[PDB]
Amino acid sequence: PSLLLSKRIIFLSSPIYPHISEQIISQLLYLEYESKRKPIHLYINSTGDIDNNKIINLNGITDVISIVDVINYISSDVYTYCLGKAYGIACILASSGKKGYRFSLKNSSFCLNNKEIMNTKKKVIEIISKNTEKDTNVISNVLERDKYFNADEAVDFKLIDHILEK
Amino acid sequence: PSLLLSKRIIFLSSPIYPHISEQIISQLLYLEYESKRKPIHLYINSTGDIDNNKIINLNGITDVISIVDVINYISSDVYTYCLGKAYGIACILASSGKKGYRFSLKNSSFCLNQSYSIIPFNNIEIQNKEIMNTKKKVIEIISKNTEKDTNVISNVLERDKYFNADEAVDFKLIDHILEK
Amino acid sequence: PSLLLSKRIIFLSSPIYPHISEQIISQLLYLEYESKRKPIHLYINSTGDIDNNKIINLNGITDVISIVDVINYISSDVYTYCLGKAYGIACILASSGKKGYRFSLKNSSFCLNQEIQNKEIMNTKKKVIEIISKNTEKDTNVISNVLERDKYFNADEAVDFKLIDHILEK
Amino acid sequence: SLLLSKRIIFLSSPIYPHISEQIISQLLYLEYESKRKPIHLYINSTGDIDNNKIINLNGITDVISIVDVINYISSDVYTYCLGKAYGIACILASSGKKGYRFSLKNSSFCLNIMNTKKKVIEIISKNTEKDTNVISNVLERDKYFNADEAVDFKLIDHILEK
Amino acid sequence: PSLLLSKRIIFLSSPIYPHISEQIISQLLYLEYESKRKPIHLYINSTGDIDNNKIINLNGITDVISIVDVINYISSDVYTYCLGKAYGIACILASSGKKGYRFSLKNSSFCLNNKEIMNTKKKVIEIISKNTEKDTNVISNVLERDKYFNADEAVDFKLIDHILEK
Amino acid sequence: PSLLLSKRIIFLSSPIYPHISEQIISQLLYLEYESKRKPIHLYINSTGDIDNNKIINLNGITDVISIVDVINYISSDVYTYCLGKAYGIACILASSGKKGYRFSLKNSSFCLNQSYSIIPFNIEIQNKEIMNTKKKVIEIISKNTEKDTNVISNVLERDKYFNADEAVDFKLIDHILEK
Amino acid sequence: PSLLLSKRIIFLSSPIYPHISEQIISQLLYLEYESKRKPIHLYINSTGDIDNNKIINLNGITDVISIVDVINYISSDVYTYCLGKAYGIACILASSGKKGYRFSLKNSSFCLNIMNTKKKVIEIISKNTEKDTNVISNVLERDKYFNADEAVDFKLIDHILE
Repeated sequence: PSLLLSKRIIFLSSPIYPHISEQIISQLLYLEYESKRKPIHLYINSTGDIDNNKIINLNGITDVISIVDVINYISSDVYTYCLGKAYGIACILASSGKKGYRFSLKNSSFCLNNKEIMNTKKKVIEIISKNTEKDTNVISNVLERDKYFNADEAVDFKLIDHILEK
Repeated sequence: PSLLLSKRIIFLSSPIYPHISEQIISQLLYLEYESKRKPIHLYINSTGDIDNNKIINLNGITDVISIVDVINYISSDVYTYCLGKAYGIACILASSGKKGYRFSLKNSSFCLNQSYSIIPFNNIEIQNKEIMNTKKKVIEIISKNTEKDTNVISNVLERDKYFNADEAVDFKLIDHILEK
Repeated sequence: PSLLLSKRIIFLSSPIYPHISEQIISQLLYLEYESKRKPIHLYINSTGDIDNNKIINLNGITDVISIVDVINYISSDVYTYCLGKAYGIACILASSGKKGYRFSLKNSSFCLNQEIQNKEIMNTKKKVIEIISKNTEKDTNVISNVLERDKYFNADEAVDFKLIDHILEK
Repeated sequence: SLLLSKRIIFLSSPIYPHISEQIISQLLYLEYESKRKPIHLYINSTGDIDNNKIINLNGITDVISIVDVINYISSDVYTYCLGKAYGIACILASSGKKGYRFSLKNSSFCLNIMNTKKKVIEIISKNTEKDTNVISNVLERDKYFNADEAVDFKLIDHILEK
Repeated sequence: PSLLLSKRIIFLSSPIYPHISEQIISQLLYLEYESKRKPIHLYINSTGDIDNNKIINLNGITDVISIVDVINYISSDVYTYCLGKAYGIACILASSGKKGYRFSLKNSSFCLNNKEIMNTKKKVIEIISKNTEKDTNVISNVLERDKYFNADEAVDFKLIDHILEK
Repeated sequence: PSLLLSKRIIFLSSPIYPHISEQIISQLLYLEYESKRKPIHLYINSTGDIDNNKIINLNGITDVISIVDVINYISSDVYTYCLGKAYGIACILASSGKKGYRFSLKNSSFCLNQSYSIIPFNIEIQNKEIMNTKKKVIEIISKNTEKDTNVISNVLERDKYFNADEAVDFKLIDHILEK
Repeated sequence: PSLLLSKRIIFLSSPIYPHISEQIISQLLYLEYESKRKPIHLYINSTGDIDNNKIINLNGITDVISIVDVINYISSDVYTYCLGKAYGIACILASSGKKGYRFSLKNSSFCLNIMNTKKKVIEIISKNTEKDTNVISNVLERDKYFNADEAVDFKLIDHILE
């Protein structure tokens, strides 16, 4: 029953390792069953599925997809706050928060990075599209190149809604 | 006394290792004795008895069978929710929830069947007799669950078959897909 | 003070290792002292004193005997429920529950197994026959015969032999 | 712990060095909690040997300390033998309040420097209401009792059923 | 739920290792959600990202920056107290406390030490500037040389506000 | 905050290892600050600084001395009860309880040891520390047993063992406990 | 939230290792925030930064200095009690308690043993013992041991407890 949980806070402070998806989902389910429409605050500082240029989760995509799915299943709105970084699947995750409720701090940085590969790669494009309110085509183009955003850049691209200053 | 339990939630987030069956059953028995007809919510994201192409439970079938049997024994209805995946014995498990109460999310994936029944050169051999008995009980469970004849099921199991949510709903492994 | 205990449930999910008898007895004593006449629910899925063909308890018989003795000493009735298996001493244990209160699920399986260091070793093999007899309401002779061969039961078989009373369904 | 709350002490193991400390601490605690309320000491133990190996070199002196405290406190101690009381465990079982020493049907019992060997004879004697001589004789040979045998020898008072 | 936390105290007694930023942030978030405008007391004795002349955090700068950002995000005022030392990123941290509420003891000591490395080095200059009320130029000049302060020196430079006594 | 502590009981069941002095003192301080004049019950069954004939504390003397000092500092009276044994420093400790309140059971045994200091491998002029130490221990036993420093230093030349009654006559103990 | 802490007691029973300073300070801060002007009791038995002739803290001086600084910062008075020994930085620490409230037991022993730092330590001892910086720097040239009474005359301590 940890502390932050009591405040309806979930803080992802690490790369998303295999066991992380399990934890985040358990916490969402728990919070949802505790109070039905109370908001949940998901704080994110993460490099996604890579750490020091090494892939630390081979399931990263499918894992993040599970999270967003649950995020969409529950009645409680999830707000997101990017503290340091949201890269790769962390960025996908950050942008899946309730529209209008996706936040970042001033200095935050963002990045976007056999019918299994196919079905999966399609679902992620589809998620980013709905999130950023763009066509599937323009997104699949953006993904061809590694693209980094700063807070303001991210707000224009519609990954984020507001910047929290002072 | 964990959290999720207080809410009558059981969340299977891993492959089903030997110790997992014991946990799930303990939790079902506990919940049943706590409140007699209150529903129980079983959330499932699992690859069954395999992890990274390695069998992590040699008892997987008989284990899952034990769970379903208790699920059928208790008075509390068990609802099931597939969150990422239910493969192999996890699929059998997901589909054993109360009919009309078996759920999945949009992107969930399902898969049938099995395994290696692997018999090491330690050995009994009454053994392997229980495997005929066992392979029959699982067909029988899937049949009752999906409302199909034992024959058509034994055919479906000859080939590894993957479902998406909608596919799984037509095959009658699942009842509803959850949205907001 | 675990959970299931709070509900008067004892769940034996393993082979019966040396430390298991101690646990089950402590729990029985505890529950008895907590509420005198309230029933106790003993759930059993176990292969007894063997695991993967290896004997994991050299004391298994005497140990189970101690359990049943306490089971008979306390005022609280003990109900038994077999969930996967009761083999060997686990079967002896399952059948020692209150008559009419010994339960099994549909797919459960049961099995019964075969100086002064003699005059009392003999003493043990006799007590076990005597227990099965009282449990299954059969004569000491018929039982000692049944024990000459490894005999497996399914639920219904076990009910006829009077190891069990009822089979549970919804 | 649990069992303590009920004034139960359960010795389920051989008596290792650290066991004497525990039993005494629990007796003291229970005595200070409620002065004349009974204490229930359940015993299933092989004493100072485990799988034919001596696991306590202090076993005798240790058990003696226990009985001494048992005699010091005002709370009566009842004893219940559940599987076995062998060696020092038997000495221990028999030191419970007379009329309050119990055993189950299938329980088994066994009896196994100069100043010390004398105190142990003296304890068994007082317990079983026998002369120091007849006891020192009984100790020359390893002697095993069943419940009924133990009741006649006056190590135990009653056998529990119901 | 530790002790000092109950008193709204956060005590950084070590170099700032990778896991330290996570802890400090978690604690700020927690305290903020517990009582909105109640002050938070951040005690600092630290050598920053170096320990025995070895860098113990390769992320030290970006990490401290995350901290100050949250410090600026939350409504609760953070007071700072330097107890032995604030060096490097610890000094940057100490000085980011609410103006007028930045404290030190008598014998305390202070020290200041592509699109990425450049962007970062700029944000750190920008933070010190705002903190010490000086122009970006004069700060970048001070940073060319390792400069040590004692309490009084630090108060004049406007890293600190008051020196504590009895 | 363990159990026995709640009852103002301190039970030394072992040889006195280095960490034991710290525990006993902590407990005395705690009990003293909890209730100012309420008695404290110190139960002792111990072989002192030796176990199996091996010295398990090189600081044993100075350690026990620290305890007795605190025992004399606090306002709460300390009663002592010897259960099995008090040997060496444990005997010194048992006898330091409040006069009239030092107890033993019938079968308890006591011993005083030709006290000693132990030397390392590897400083210097700790002579002031050792001669000084052997003297403080004689001084404590004397005050406790109401005897002159001379007669005590003699008794210490030979290992002497007492039974309960012997210990009561020597004035190490006050009373023997019975039913 | 340990026990002694509940009674506003801090007990330093060891050499002062690197992690010790952190603990003592945390405890002071905690006690200060708990009750503002209630006294704090710091019991000291310690050899300072050396153990068995080996330096166990390379930061010992600066560490103790931090402690005394906090001791002077907080409103709660700190009393000190030397049980066995205060050597080196432990002695500096013992003497920093509130004047009139620095205590020792009968048998306690005391001992006193980069440019900026060595100066601050002289300055602290001076204020504590009410002596001039010069006479102190002289005393430090030689290792000097005190007994309780000696320490009271030198004004490291106020009273001896009996």
